[PDB]
Formats: sequence, structure tokens, C-alpha cells
Amino acid sequence: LPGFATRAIHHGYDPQDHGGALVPPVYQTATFTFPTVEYGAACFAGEQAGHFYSRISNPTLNLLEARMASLEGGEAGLALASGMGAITSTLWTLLRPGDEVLLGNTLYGCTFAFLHHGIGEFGVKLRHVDMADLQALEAAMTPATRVIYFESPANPNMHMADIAGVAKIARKHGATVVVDNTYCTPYLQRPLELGADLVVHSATKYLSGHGDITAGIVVGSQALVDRIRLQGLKDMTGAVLSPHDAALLMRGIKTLNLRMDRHCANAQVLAEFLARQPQVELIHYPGLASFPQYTLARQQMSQPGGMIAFELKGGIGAGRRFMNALQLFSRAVSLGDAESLASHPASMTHSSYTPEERAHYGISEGLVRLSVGLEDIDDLLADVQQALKASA
Amino acid sequence: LPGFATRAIHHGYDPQDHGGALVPPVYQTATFTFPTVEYGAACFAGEQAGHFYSRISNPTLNLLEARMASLEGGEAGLALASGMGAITSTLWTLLRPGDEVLLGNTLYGCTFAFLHHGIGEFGVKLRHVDMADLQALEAAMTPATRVIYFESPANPNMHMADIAGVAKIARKHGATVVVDNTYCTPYLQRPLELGADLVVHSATKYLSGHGDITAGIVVGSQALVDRIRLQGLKDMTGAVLSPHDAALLMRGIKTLNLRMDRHCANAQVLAEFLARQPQVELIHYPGLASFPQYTLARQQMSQPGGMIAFELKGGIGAGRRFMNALQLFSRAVSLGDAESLASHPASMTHSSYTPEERAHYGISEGLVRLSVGLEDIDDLLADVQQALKASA
Amino acid sequence: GSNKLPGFATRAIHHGYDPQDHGGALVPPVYQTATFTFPTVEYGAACFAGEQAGHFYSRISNPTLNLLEARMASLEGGEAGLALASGMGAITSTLWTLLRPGDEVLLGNTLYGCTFAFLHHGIGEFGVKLRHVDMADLQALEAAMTPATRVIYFESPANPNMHMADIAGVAKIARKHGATVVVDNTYCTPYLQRPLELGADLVVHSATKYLSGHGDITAGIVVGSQALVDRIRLQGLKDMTGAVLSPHDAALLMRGIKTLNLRMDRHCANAQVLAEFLARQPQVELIHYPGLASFPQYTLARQQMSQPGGMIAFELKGGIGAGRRFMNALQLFSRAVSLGDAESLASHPASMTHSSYTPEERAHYGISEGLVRLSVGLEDIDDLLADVQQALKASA
Amino acid sequence: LPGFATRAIHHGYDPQDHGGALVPPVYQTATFTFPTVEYGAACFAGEQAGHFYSRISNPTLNLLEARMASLEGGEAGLALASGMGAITSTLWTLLRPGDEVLLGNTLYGCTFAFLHHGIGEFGVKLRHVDMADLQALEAAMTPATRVIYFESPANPNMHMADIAGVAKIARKHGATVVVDNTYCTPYLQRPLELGADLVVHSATKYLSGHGDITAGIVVGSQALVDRIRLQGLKDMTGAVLSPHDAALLMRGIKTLNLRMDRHCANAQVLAEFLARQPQVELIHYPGLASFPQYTLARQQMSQPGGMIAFELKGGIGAGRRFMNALQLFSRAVSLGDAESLASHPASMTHSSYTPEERAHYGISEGLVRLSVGLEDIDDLLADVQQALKASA
Repeated sequence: LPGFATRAIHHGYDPQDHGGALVPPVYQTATFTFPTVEYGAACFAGEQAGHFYSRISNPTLNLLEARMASLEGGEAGLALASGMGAITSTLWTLLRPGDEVLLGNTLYGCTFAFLHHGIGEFGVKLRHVDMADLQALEAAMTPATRVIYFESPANPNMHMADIAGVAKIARKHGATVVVDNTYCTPYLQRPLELGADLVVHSATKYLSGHGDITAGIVVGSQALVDRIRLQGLKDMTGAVLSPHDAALLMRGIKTLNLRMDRHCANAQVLAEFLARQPQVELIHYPGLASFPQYTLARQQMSQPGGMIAFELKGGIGAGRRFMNALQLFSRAVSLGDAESLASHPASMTHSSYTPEERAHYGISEGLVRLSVGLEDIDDLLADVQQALKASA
Repeated sequence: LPGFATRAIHHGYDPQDHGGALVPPVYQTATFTFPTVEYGAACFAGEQAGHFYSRISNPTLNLLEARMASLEGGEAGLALASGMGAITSTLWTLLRPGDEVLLGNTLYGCTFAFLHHGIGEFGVKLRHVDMADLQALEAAMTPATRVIYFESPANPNMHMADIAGVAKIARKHGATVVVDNTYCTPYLQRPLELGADLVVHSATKYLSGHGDITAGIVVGSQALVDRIRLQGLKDMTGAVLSPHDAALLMRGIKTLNLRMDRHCANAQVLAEFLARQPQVELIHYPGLASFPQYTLARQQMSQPGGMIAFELKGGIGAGRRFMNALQLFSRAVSLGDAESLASHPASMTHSSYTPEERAHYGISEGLVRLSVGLEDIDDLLADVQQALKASA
Repeated sequence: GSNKLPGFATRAIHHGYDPQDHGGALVPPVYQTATFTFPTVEYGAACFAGEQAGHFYSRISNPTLNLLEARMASLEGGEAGLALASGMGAITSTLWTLLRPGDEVLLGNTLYGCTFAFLHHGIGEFGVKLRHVDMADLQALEAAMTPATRVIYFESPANPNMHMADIAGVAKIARKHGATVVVDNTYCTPYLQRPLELGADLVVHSATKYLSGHGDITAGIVVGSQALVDRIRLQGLKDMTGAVLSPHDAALLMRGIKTLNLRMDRHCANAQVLAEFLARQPQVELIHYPGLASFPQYTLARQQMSQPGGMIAFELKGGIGAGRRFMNALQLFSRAVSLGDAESLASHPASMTHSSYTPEERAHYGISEGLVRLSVGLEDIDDLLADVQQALKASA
Repeated sequence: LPGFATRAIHHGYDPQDHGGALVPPVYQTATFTFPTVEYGAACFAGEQAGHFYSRISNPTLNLLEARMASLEGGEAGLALASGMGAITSTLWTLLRPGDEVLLGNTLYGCTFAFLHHGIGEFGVKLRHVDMADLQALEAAMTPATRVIYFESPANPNMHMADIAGVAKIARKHGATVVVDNTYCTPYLQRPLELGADLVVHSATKYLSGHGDITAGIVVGSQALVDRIRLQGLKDMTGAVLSPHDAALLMRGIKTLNLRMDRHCANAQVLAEFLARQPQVELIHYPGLASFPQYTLARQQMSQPGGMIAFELKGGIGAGRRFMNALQLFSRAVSLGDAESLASHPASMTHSSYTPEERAHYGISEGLVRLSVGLEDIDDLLADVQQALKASA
């Protein structure tokens, strides 16, 4: 079985099948024609091998999908126009009115919004549970529970879930487990190997790695993916990935291993640096020994990731001053880009919220999140250094 | 107000604001950075211009939207990853359980599937009505009726609706009118100017014109489009259009007047040809005086369009054989490309159904649909001629 | 029957591609790949010799570029095509392969500025003898031919006065003496004029202009005999220029070619209306447009060009102060130097391009102080008329 | 001065200057317009301006150029359509009939072809010298010697030149030193900091790193680069770089350091393995102690590189048999891609030539060249090991 890097570069493509082309040709075409109409008849049912549109079986998209399936250890993959494309397409197909879905304590903000103000407003029961608490999860299960969905690590405190534990319970009650694995990528964590049924990504982040495309991936069993493809994507979302964007994603995946290696190595030095500084109240980085769940993190993740969360003494005040003083880090909401990014949700995303109710969302007053990029650590250290001084 | 072609080329763009570039730069970027956090704070209550993330808005996508809204004559536009992206995003935000949606008698297959096997299984009521029959439409109106959605012309037989008459009946009961204007484009038909609240396109078709991208457009009021943007696209479908694909769509829109002129002139000659051939049982082209709704077609569409539906005397077998004989037309289920296309639903998209099942949904055994392309009319006539001899 | 040639539009959209041979893909896949591989090493031995038809490296050939080339060949009526990084890529690659020190090249009286520069300050400085001739004067061309005359190169219509050459007449003189004729066909495209069908050996294009049609790519084409195009591919392009066309940009070029016939029809119809309007205006001293009888080479234009083109040149009364104020009054026309874009462009040589020079130096080289040049775009003619009408008013 | 990786990601770009866009917009435009004729006046021999036409100046090309300048430590950069475009544009600008150019003993095939079958047939004189031999170089200088051109390391046997020594000699005769730095990249070797005047790159190789674009770079002093831009590029080649390709090139450059580190580590291992094998007569790799110019290589290269050449004992047959046995390595003539590549000149690039002409040229019958990619090293070893066995 060839290694991860090899697969990320080569899996599902032999140059001999496309006129010797070393890089697969991009199928920037909206539709495909048939040799006969009897060949056309077959395509819509399924029993002849081939393809019928860009919204289903484009070969550029098929290669992306297969390759992501191999990296995550799944049978099947699906490419979509965004991470929200992947999440919505998945949940829209697996759920109907009367079904219940269990969720991690905290979710990505647009995932939250979709559940509460979207699919939850169409008669689907929403329930929140701490997914490191196996006992509380078992007490939450009802006979209507069709889907369990969470992130691990989850934003913003890097809260881990016991994926193998959750999956064991879910397998008892006939529930489907869906893990958003955006933060780790398959290089660092493979939740399908710990017993999850489906994984979903915002490929916009680390997989692409260059902040230039928006894209989502679903990986899991052939049977779950076929359904999500033919119902969620085809009928209910229309979140079709451009073959141009899919080829840029495959391009980015070719350096995934190296990029994540650098993200992690930079993030550790920065996290260890933050630990020794007097402006920092507390840190959430999985590779510090003081991280509450350092044990579980190491069982699931092979390295501690590129994301650092920390809190500043001075709260909201010290955050604004820290963020505005950064000259190399950019002030922005994304993650997993080559460029280093900083976010202080109290004064950026959630300055439309009040301090009195802010703590209901698990958001500390002075919490600043850092996506550590690929820049020289010395320059990133110096930029962080002077911004901590400007926050006092 | 400058002419259509001037606006299709120029609207919403001055080179002088982008270093004099004649063609606008392509904003191929997932995220946008802020100068400070209090500047960033503004943008998450809609207080400042510029932007934050490409899943919500992007300057290339804004220009496409502005331009498309100018051409339909509407206030605001939204760009999405596909036509189904446009339709689902729209309806997901406008309907909730208990609401009724009133549908035209026939619909594009995937739209039918969204309604019957998607949103209609989440407790939204569906009723089908002949939109040409304004008495029966009035009769169908309940106060639960929140949306009237149709295509004009509609698949499969080019059936039409008096748009202004439907808008009148909507105004009376307080329902929102959504018209799928894919076939006509804003060049031949402007439903917003006849009372519709919203229009949706598969920009994949004529607007692109070249078969290379998948894309969707919503046009209407700022109020409705802002909702569809912030709920349907942002939370519920995730169908984000790639900036690369938006820039191609804009390139296609610059020749839309020229292409539609040639599309229409070619189909007219081809329609008049088919009406005289012994193998043809009947024919539906809006440009023929024998079209059932000829008067309504000259009233609403400025030209008769590029699509032809006709039925062969020999039923399903003659259809197959006609389809297989085509050498210049391709066998495919799209339309509005430079290449002429053909499909025969009874042997392609609807084959495993029986004759009874297809007559129920309006599809004759010998119904053939031609998308007349931009090729030399003599070559297309010659290809059609021989395929008809082959059909017997 | 089936030995009839498909019409121009049919071939612009279909020629040399079948979706069935690439998985049903309606649009051909883009081979954005720098390199190709070999199944055995013996398959690779033949592909650097000439025995086995295949693919080696994209600076020589690539299937996206090949399709583009076979298609342009068909439209021009040539055996073969080559695609390059720019118009000047096509020209330099062609002239660098055909000429050596001691050979003479006969040139039209006017040329595109970068071509002029290439010949006088480039290849002419490497031992290649240059000679200018009026190519509309067949007696003067006959007279300037020598035994060293290897290539006759010209544009028709020529930048910027739109001086025409008798292509058939030039090719006959070239048959007799033995020279290779190279025509820059940028202005007309294969839709309006096909120099190879009139006897030229090679044609070159700046496909950046009308062939693209949308101002977004830089590209060149050469069309001619298999032997010469091959020679140009393997000597000029491969060793001497490296002006490789990106497969992305070639795909866009093929996209633009699919509407070439429709865009040119509208360019021509807009410029005809605009030319007739400008002729009847008080401020206009004279106007140059091939579709007007007052065009110095009216009958030559009608003989070689199936329509009169999208380019107009005219002169304003009032000199430079009039031209300056005309240009700054334009609100739809953009001030810029190019042609064959969807957007209408205007340049005023005096206050723009030839600004460093004085009014005396511009009397030399035939550039009037009110000489405006127009690339008529695809916008609604009433808007273009209006923009020119209000601009003339402000130039008074 | 920030570190290499920081500059590779950020140099010459502030998101704040383009509406916050994290990735810079792609200026895919052939022409630029002017606000007035007076602004237009100062771009045709223009002092205080931006740009006029993409064959001379485009913001996207300008950014790539300034970034590549920073990495090589030179004043100005120029982007072109291919490496051969960069070489030819340079040499067409600097040489005229009667000038001599002094060449390294071996050259990349097309460069040699340019020199002997292009510019050398236009009156320019050619002389080949060993550029490690400072006394032979001094003996070869003449008053006609205007350019000294070479690669370091050089195809086929990784032969090095003493760049600082060469530059000292060129200085005494006023000659311009041009170095092809394609193999090392500015990450491993910066010939301008060793006294060279100009560097050229086939960015098609390592700079891109993913095998999808053809691109050339020239970097050097302002006055030289200006002339190559306005003469070589503008007039004599027309080798204009597509902005789309420049944007991809810039994408690839953001991981150059990480990619190069891995290319080198993979190649170091494979060289160690190949030196000890029975089938291997000789090996040329800068990282081995047995490499003739080991000390000179370590003075100029911070790491030994990703390229290996070695000779098989069994001659032409062993080469042929080895190449055909490869399953993971592709048979192909490029280099610096993520995918590992192999070429055996004597049965591929130089098959037509006689054994006597190959020896004269520098090519051994069993000379195999490896471009070691980014795959998992254990897979690359397996593939090489079995191919070595099949070589019998």
C-alpha cells in the first residue's frame, strides 16, 4: 500500500490513459454526449460505466473524489462548491421531519445557523451534547436519532470528541456519524478509521491551502455517498464544484503533507512561546502538556495542528489593540492558508453580540484565534512579540 | 439608458477604478482581510462596503450580479454554482412548512425532483396548475399559497404562461411570483417588467453560451435577493460560484445579443423545415403561426427563441433512430451552447418508465427536443434531413 | 453529398473535434500540462525522430494547441497551423526561421510598430537586408526584386492608414522570382480575407485582436504549408523565441473563435454606419474607411475583403486642441491602443502615442494633428453615434 | 529583511491595497485604458506611469517579477512564456554579429540548439570552455567576448562552475555573466550574490513545481532587465507570459522551500542507495563525498538538489530495460515536478545519434537521469530497486 504523499500525488491517475499527459486534463465542460440513446438510457439508471453531466460525473471531479477517498480511507468521495455545500448536501439527504440530530456543544457559525435557522425550521429536532461525555451521549439517544454530527477539534477551544466512543454508541442505535474533519485533514486524523460513517471538509482551508478556491468534500461509504450525490447535491443544493477549482484543489493536495508539517511546527513554536508570556491568561493548543485533553488528542491526531487559541488579560480592550498592531498576520476569518491569519471574534464576527450574553456561546472576552501559516517562524514570532506589547 | 448590448458589455465597470484594465481582474480569492477590527466589526452588521468571504460576496461575482440585474431590469442579482443552486437557494428561503407552492403543470426534471422528493417531503404543500388558464389559477389560490413558480416557455412542449396575468392574480392574494427564464434570457423576455418578483437562470445555458461552465443567477428586489443570499446560499445550499466561472459567464454575456439572434434565425428556418416533413406528426416552435399560443408568444418574447419540440409519427422507435442518425447535432441533455444538441426523453431521460407513466408527465413517445446552435443552417438542415430518413 | 465543405461557422465550432473521442465531453478538455510521458522507451525514441505521431513537450506540441491550430488552418484554408504566445511571437518565430544574413526581405511601406522595430532594430541588425516597397504598386515591387530577395512581408489592410496590397499580384511576382510571401491578416481574420487562397505562402495573426474578440488573452497564429509551419515550429518557436501559448489561453481563443463570424458582422455593420455618419459631420476633414467610395483603394478592398472591417481613421478640423478635447469627451469609447475587442476603442496619435514628438515631426510620417483612430466595438450603434456626436460638439 | 519563506508568500503585495483580497487578483487583460489623453501621453516613453499593454507591463506579471527579484537578491525581474523565452530574449538583446559568447562545456539541448542553429548562424561566435577551470577561461577571453553563459550544475553530469571566479574574470573584460539557475532555484543558490549579472530560470520546472505551466524568469540589474523587456521580449521573441500561468507560478512559489527540502531529502536517500548497487558503474550527485566538485558545490549550494545522474554497467540495453521496468517514476524529459521522472538519453532524447556522437556530446550509453519527486521515499526505493533487477 503506497504512502500518503505518493497517493496524494498519484492515486487514480495513470498518464498513459490520457495521451501521456503528466497532469490530468481539466474537463471544463458542463455536459457530456452519448454515442447512442440506449447508452443514454443506461446512464440515468446506472448499469453502464460512464458519465452524464458536470453536476454528477465529470472526470476531473471523479479523480479529486477518488483521491480524497483514498487519503481518508473511505470507499467513496464527493466534491462540492463549498464546505457548506458538503454539510448541507449531507444533512438534507440523511434527515426528514421527525428525525433528530445530536450536535457537538459548539459548531462552525454557518453550520450552527443552518441547523437552527434552516433545516431545524423544517421539523428536524436539534439537540446539543458534549461529545467527550460518552455517558451524557448515551442518555441523549432516542429511537428517532438518525444522525450524530460534530467537529473534532471544534472551534473555538479545540474541544475533542471521542470518535471511537461516539461511533460505538451510534452503531448500537442505528445512527449515522458525520465528522467535520476540516482542521486536521486526512494527513493528521482519519475519523472513518475510528468508526465514523462520513467525513466532511471545507477544502477551502488546508486542503487547497492557498486561499484561492472555495470547495467542499464528502467521504464515506459508497451507499451514503451515492445518496448524497443523487439527492442532496443533485436535487436540494446545486453546490457543483467548477472543474477549474477542482484541479486547483488537486494541485494543493499534492503538498498537503509538507504544508501541514510546516503549519504544525510553526504553531508549536508559537504556542510554546505564548505559554511563557505575561499577557496570556490561558492557551488551547493540543501540543502543550497543559491542554485538558492532551491524551485523547494524541490518540486521534498525529500532530497538534495549525490552529492556536489564546486569551489576553484585558479582555476585549487588549484584543482590539493586539489585532490592529499585527503587521504580518492579516486580520481575517478563514484558516489553512499559506498566509498567517488572526481572528478575535469578540470585536470582529461577534461585535453584533452583547458581552452579557457572549459567554453563552463559549466565547471568552479576550479570545484571539490564530491560523499559523507557512512564513519564517522568526518573522511570525517578532510580529506576535510586538503586538503583545501593544496590547498592554 | 444605453441599449442591451452596451450594458451586456459595459454595465457596472469603469476601467479607471482598476489601473485602467479593460477586462476586470478576476478575484480568485476565498477570503478578504480587514484594516482594523472596528472596520471588520462594521461588515458583520452590513455597515461598510467591501467584503469578508467569497461564499457570501466577491467583486467578480458582484459585477456579474450587477450586470445580470441590469439586463433583467431588476434591482439586485445573486450568482450561484448552478441553476439548481439558483432554484433551491431561492425556495428554501421563501418557503416554510405549512406554506403552499403553486407549480406550472410541467417542470424541468430536476426542479420537479427538488419539489416532490426534497422540500415537499419537509411539509411544504405542492399543487400543480395550468398557468395559461387564469380561471383555474385563481381557483387554486389559498392564503397558505406563498409562492407561484413556473417556467415560460416550459419543458417539454414549450407551454407558456401569461406572466402579467399571473402577476395580477398574485398581487391580489399576496403571493410571490418566481419565473425560471432560462430559455429566453433577459434578451427575449423580462419577467420582472411583467410583474414577477424574482427570476432564476441556469446560466449554464444561453447566458454562458459555450457549454464550459455551470452557474446560476437570481434577479429581483434587493430585499428578496439579500434574503436568498444570507439564508438560502449562505446557510442552506452552499452553492457558491467560482470567480473563474463568473468571469467566463461575463465573457459569454458580451455576445448574448449576437448569439440569440443567430439561435433564433436558425431555429425559425429549422422549424419551418420540420413542419413540412412527412415524418413529423406535430411541432411546437413559438415562431410558427400554428403554435397554440402564437399570440401570447409575440406579446411576451421579442423573438421566438432557439428551442424546438416536435413529435415523430413512428413513436419511440423512430425517436431512437432519429437520435442515433445525427452526425452534426450531439445527443445531450443541455441547451444554449454553440453546438446544436438533441434529446429524446422517452429513450434517454425517462426510458425505464412505461408509455402510461410518460403520457402522465406530458412526454410523447416520439417527442424530440432540439437546441438549435450557431452552425451554418445548410449543414444543420442536411443533418436533420438524413436523420428523418433514418427515423423510418 | 458529403464532399461539400461545412460552412465557416460550422467549422469554427466543430472542426477537428468529436466529443466521442474524449469521453463525450462537449467542450474539449484543457491539457494544462507542461510535459508528456511514454509507455515504453522505444515509443520515446521514435517521438524525437519523426516516425511515431504523438506528444513530447508542450513548447513543441500539446492537444489543446493542436486543435486550435487545425481549426485556424481550416478557416484560413491552409495545410497547418501553429499557435504562439503573442502576435509578435508568430512574426518573430516566422521571420527568424526564414531569413539568414545576406537574405533580403521586402516590406510593405507601413508596419505595426513592434514589427517595424523587430525588422530595423532587431533582425536587420543581424545581417538581414531590409527594403520598403509600396505593395499596391506591382511595377515597383517587380522592380525591387533581386536574387537575394527571400521573403516579402506585409499587412493588408496595413496599420495605421489601412493601405491595401494586391495579394494575388504580389504572389504572382513571388512565384516568378521565387520568394516566400508572408501576410499579416490580423485586421480581417479568416472570415473577411484568406490570403492563402489568393497565393500567399504564410499568414500570421495577432489572435489577441479579433480572433479572441474579448480583450483577455495574448496569442499568435501562423498558418501555411505543412513544411514551413513545421520548420517554424521546430526552429523559430522551439530554439529562437520560446513564445509558447498557454493551453488555458488557447482554450479561451477557441471559445472566442466560436462567435468570430457573428462579432465581425456586428463590428463591420457598426463601423459602416459610424463611417457614413462621420463623413457628413462639419468637424470631419476627411475619413478613411474601406466601405466608403472615397476610400483611396475602394475597389481593391471590395475585391479582397468580403466586408470592410471594424477600423476607421478620420481627421478633425481644429488640429490638436480639437482632437485632445474630442478624446477627453468620450464616455463610451475608451482611450486605448488595440483593436478587435467587444469594447470600442479610440486613439489620438498626437496627444497620446506620438506625444514626445513635435507638430513638425508628426507632419513627417503622415500623422495629422487631428488624426483619430477607431476600433469599433459591439455596443448598440445608437450609443456609439451619440458618444461621437457629443464628443464632436465638445471638440468645436 | 524577512526570511525566504515569508518573502515567497508576501513580498510586493498588501491585501489592503486591493479591497482586502488575500490572494492578488489576476489581471487577465490584453489592454489598458487611460483617464485622459495626457495620462495616455506619458506611457509611450513614459516617466511617471503604471502600464500600457500586457506584452510590456501587467500588475500580475509585475508582482511575480518583483517577488522573484527579491528571492534572487537582484534589482528587477521579467516574466516570459518559457525558459527558452527567457534565454533567447536575453541573448538576442546582449549579442550582435561579431560578438563572442563563452559557453559552459555542456548545455540544455534547446539552448545548445539556439546557440549553434539560431543566433550562431546570424554572425555571433561560440566558444565552449570549462567554467571550473579559471585559467582556461582567462585564456579564452577575447575583446569580442561579451557574454559568458552557463548552467550550474550543468546537464548531463552535474558539472559545476566557479561563479565568483568567473565573475572576477568577466569584471576585468567588462563582460556580462548570465547563469541558468533552473536546477537549484534561488532557494539553493543565488548566483547574483556571487557576482553574476543576470540569472535565467525555466520556471516550468521547480518554481512551478506541479508540471502544469510553461514559464521563464530573468532576474538582474535594472538597466539590463529593462532592455531585455523592451527589446528581446517586446520585439524579438514575443514570449509573453499568460497572467493565469503567472498566478499559478506564484501559487507554486509559496511552497518552494518546503518542496525543495523534500526533493533534496528524497534524492539524498536515493543517491546513498544507488552508490552501493552492483549494477551502478558511476554516480553523479553533489551530496555524495565522491562527487568530484564536492567542496565547490557546498560553497554555492545550501543543499545538494533533487537531481541524480548515474551510469548502468550493461550499457544501452540496461538503460532501456531499467526505464521500461519503472512503475512509479514516469518516463519523461522534464524535471522539478511533484511526480518523479526518469530519462535515459541514449534511447530517448539522443537515440538518433551514433554511440561516437553521444560520447563526444558527453552522454554515456547507460546514463540515466532522475528527477526525484515528492513521493514517499519507501515507494521510490521499491520502484528503483526492482528496476535495477530488471536491468539484468
